[PDB]
This record gives sequence, structure tokens and C-alpha cells, in this order.
Amino acid sequence: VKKFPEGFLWGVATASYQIEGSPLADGAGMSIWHTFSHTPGNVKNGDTGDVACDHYNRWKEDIEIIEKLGVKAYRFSISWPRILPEGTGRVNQKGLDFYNRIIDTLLEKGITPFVTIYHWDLPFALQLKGGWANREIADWFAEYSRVLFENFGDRVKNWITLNEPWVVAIVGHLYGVHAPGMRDIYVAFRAVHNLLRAHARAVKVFRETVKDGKIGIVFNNGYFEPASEKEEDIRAVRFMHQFNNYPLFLNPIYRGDYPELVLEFAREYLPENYKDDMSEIQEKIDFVGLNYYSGHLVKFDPDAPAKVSFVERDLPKTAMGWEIVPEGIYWILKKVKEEYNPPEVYITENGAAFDDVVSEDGRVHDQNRIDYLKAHIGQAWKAIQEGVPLKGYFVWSLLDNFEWAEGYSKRFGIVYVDYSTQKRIVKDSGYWYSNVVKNNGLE
Ligand SMILES: N=[N+]=NCCCCNC(=O)[C@@H]1[C@H]2[C@H](O)[C@@H](O)[C@H](O)[C@@H](CO)[C@@H]12
Ligand SMILES: [Cl-]
Ligand SMILES: [Cl-]
Repeated sequence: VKKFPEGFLWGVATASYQIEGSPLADGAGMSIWHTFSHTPGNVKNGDTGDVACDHYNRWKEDIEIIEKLGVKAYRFSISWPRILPEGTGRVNQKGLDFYNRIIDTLLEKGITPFVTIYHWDLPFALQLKGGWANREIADWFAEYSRVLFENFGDRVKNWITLNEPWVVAIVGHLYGVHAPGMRDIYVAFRAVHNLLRAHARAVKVFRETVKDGKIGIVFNNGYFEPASEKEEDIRAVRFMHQFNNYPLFLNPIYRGDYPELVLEFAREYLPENYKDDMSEIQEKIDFVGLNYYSGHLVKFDPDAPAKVSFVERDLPKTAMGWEIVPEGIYWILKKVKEEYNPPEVYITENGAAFDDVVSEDGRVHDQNRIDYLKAHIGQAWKAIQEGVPLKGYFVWSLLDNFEWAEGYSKRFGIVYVDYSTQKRIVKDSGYWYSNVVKNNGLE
């Protein structure tokens, strides 16, 4: 038996573009994901978020799935261009009406909402003016954040500013694989900096607008291990963890500068007087959300950019090709405790894509996702026993959804979605997870 502490929060998560559909309904502006996904070559099979799971219409059913399973929290995101179609200015009252209903229904069913302000659907109008690359995004971001705090902050007490600013900056502006689809390292390191400026302004504004709330920020994390015991590979790891994981952002938030290795690689790519913004950046946060999926073996390589390369291993992998290493989640949780000692941590997303099929019985037998989930939950349990202040754990995702540049070829849900019909079927992992929730852990 591995029983979690009293009042531990068991959650599921989603993001707005991945599940809602109806991106230009009821007054909404275009986002950078509507434009990107409508560009040929960007997304496998030419999928887009145009219909998705049609949550825009099916929300009440989907809430009803959460309640029926007895899951107690629900992290979802808010689409900025549904709220402000031009990014700033006139409010789209029908965008508010969409989220108010959701939120009211969660509250009447006893489900604690956790709201992500930004999970990648930047308004297109703001992209035309530089998007994340423009220092003025901090002000666009605060204006937008305040509309949300003012309209929902009476009922929503648990807030996340950014989902995975590493991904927004680096995948969106250096690799060019996510919206806005750009490949320029100098812009990329501007976006990193500006996401920090933006976060910190929203938290400021949070303190002036919400009573009795908590506000945090979410980071992607991988478990980097070294390829040999060479000090060069052990240093490859130190760089990967500083660059790709939470420190890239927590060194500034808790220390007042970028991490050391990061600065060795990149000082030239960051704005001139970047350090002048650091004081404002240390606006006090209430928690750290960690997202965790996979592990990577890493070596020093001088040919490679940033002098590091990945090394394939023969471990089980998911449909994404992600090596499954459940002790990574224990390690990231001990390390964030040891490094920056935040007063509260959540696991804001953990889960896995496998090629789910429906059987002749009309069920989805996904023991592969149960195995994955059990091993990670057991590992998180162990981190709590060792003193990590882990307050909750959210499964990515409630529903099969639009998996970014992968389209609908990758199914991460605990609820199967037939896209022909929009039928929801609860997977075996959904039923399992429901009993984890009931028993407050593993049995
Ligand atoms: N090198 N490197 N890092 C690249 C991998 C970073 C992890 N982030 C993501 O892929 C997105 C994040 C998002 O919250 C969610 O909307 C996505 O559905 C999941 C993907 O299943 C994860
Ligand atoms: Cl528009
Ligand atoms: Cl600028």
C-alpha cells in the first residue's frame, strides 16, 4: 500500500486548442496555432485544431466524465484570442461566457479548477507585432491576465501563468516545430527572457486582484542521465538540466540570474541589459508545477550544437518514442526541493501515448498506460516520503486530443475519443485512475 497525504489533490489536465475546436466561433480572433496548423507541412496529416474533440460544444458531458470518475481537480487553459481577439482592447464577452459556465459547473460538482492562463495559443494580431520576441508582450500579457483575474478570480483560486515556457521559446522559435514556426536563436533567447518578464507581471497583478489565491508556473522536465562516467558527459547532463528543465527559469525567479552553464552557452543571444529586469522577475510565487514524461541519455559531442547529443537506449518507449523512466519523476521532485526549495510543488502533467484500439467488447484495454501511470505515481509517492512538498498530481490528459505537430496520431487520454462520431469511451486506465482517486493512492 502507498497512501498519499490527507487532502492530496488528484487531477486531470487539458489545453484549449488541443480539445475545444471552433477556434473562430462567437467573435474569437485567430491564434498562432490556427495559422500554423493551417500552413501545409507543419502538422502530420494536415490536422488542425478546427474541430478537435469539439469541447466548445461537449464541455458539459466532459465535465460529467470527470465527476463520474470522482477526479477532484481539473486543470484547463483559457484561449487568449477568445478573450481579446486583437490581443489587447475590446473584450469578447461571449469568450467569458464560455469559461464562466465551465467553471460554474466544476464548482457545483465539487471539482477544483486549476487555470492555465497561457498554453500556447498566442493571438495572431500580437504575432504580427513580434509575439514573444517583443518586450511589449509583458504588458499585453498583464492586461490579458487582469481581465481573467477580474472575471474569474472570485471563483478560481488556483492559477498557472505559463505552460512550459521552454517549449514556447525554444520549440516555437529555435527549432521552428511549434507555432509561430521560427528558427532564430537570438529571437529564441529573447522569448525566454520576455516570458519571464510576462509571468512576473501577471503575478504582480494577481496580488492586486485576487483574494486568497495561489499562483504558480509550469515547466517541462526530462530526466537526463550521463552516457559514461566521463566528466565531459557528466557536464553534458548539468547543461541539459539547466537549459531544458526548471532552472532556466527558477535560477532567475529564486536567484536573480540565469543558470551558469546556460550563460556560458548563450550570453550573446540574450538582450544587452537583461539583468536589469531580474528584480521585477523575482515576484513571489506560491508553487511550481512540474510536467514530466521521459528520460534521455546524454553525451558530450563537439560536432553537435551546444556541444551535447542524445543517445538512444533500449528501454520501453511510448508511441511518441519517449523512453519510459519512471524514476525520473522522483529525481526531478527531489532536485527542485534541493535546488530552489519551493513551498509547494504539483505534478501538473504526467502520462503517455500508446496506439489504443477499441475491442469487440467496446472497451479500450490500455494496461500499457496503467503500467506507465502506476510506476510514476509510485515514484512520486516516494518523493513525498522523503519530504518533497508535493500537493497534487494531474494526469495528461482527460481526453485524446490534438497533439500539436503530431496531430491526432498520438492519444494521451484516459478517455477515448472517436473523432468520426465524437463518442467518448472511458479507457481501462480511466477506471483504474478512478480507484487511485477513491483509495488516495496505490493498493
Ligand atoms: N527537447 N525537448 N522538449 C520537448 C518536449 C517538451 C514536453 N512538452 C511537450 O511536448 C508538450 C506539453 C504540453 O503541456 C501538452 O499540451 C502536450 O500535449 C504534451 C505532449 O504530450 C506536452
Ligand atoms: Cl483574428
Ligand atoms: Cl523589443
